[PDB]
Amino acid sequence: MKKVEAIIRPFKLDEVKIALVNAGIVGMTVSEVRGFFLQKLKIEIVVDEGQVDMVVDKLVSAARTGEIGDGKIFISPVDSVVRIRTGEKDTEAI
Amino acid sequence: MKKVEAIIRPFKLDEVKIALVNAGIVGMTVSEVRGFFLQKLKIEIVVDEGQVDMVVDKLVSAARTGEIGDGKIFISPVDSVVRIRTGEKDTEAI
Amino acid sequence: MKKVEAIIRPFKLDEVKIALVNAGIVGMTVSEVRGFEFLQKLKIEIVVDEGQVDMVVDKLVSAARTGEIGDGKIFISPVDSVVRIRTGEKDTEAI
Ligand SMILES: [Ca+2]
Ligand SMILES: [Ca+2]
Repeated sequence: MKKVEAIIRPFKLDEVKIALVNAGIVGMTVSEVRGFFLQKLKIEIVVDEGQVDMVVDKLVSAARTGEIGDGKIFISPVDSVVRIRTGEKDTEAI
Repeated sequence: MKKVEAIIRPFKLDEVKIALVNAGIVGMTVSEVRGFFLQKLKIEIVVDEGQVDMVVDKLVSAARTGEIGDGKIFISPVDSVVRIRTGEKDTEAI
Repeated sequence: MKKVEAIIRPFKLDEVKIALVNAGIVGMTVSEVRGFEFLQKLKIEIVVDEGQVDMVVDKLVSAARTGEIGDGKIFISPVDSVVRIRTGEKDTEAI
């Protein structure tokens, strides 16, 4: 599992959401941030190793405009994910 | 050392806070996020490996309602925690 | 490549921004958070190279500290890669 954090332009949320849905990603977290100011949107998703490259490419395509200030995507390790409702703990290790 | 971040229903803040305090956890960071939507709160804490299971369990018990949309908890590696007031840096191998 | 997350007193933003600028740090994301009772804080996120971490943390602490309880925390974690959205360039850093 990897955490994918995309800092995008606010108006790119919808096409990014569509790109994620069509990519099989269920669930994402969004928050407002200031990118140094310019208002930006932080999107957080945690996906399996196999779909990381695919998601990033979909995210880049959807969030891209071509001009300066398009943002960045950060990829970081996540050991486990726990579903609160059931207490189900999923751990992925190399 | 692990970063434990929980995305919970906003009305679960107080009970999660209580659970965390009773569990010996001192200090948490709370941010407002939108979970795709519904308003959610992101709770961040950092703890030693030997506390993770216990902390996650208290977190699940406190944040759950049994209804779909209870949220999730992500466990990830943290290299260091620095206390700004004292400048003390606490580092652990990942 | 490390993620540096600093939770600081809101009024320390400008000092921290200045510290990071003359430290060669370009780009940071800032958000409002509550540090627990509740106290308004600012979350500053930056991703720097391994060789910059120690220096950046030192500058951050010097900038954000007051000496009073509640000055905040800085969490340092691993980042596998950084992808520039515009060009699609994936940057990885290792040793
Ligand atoms: Ca749009
Ligand atoms: Ca409650």
